[PDB]
Amino acid sequence: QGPGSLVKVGTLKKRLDKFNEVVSALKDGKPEVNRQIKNLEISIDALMAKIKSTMMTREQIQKEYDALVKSSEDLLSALQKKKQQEEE
Repeated sequence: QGPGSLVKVGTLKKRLDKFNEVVSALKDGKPEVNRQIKNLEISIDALMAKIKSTMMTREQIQKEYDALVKSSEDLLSALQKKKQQEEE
């Protein structure tokens, strides 16, 4: 038995940490970031526990991955406007 699809989930988790760093160097709009970044970290972690504690279909993981891509994508765009704004 092996991870298989879990690998993808872990990859995103890494992307999450990356956002934390970029956001850590911002110091602006922490509530909104830690809030979204939080539900996402939980989202990804949720799947993992679902992958080992349930026979989750790879298809379900693909879309869920998209759900993270949509929320994550918006986070970056939001961060950009944040840093460039230089004002909370």
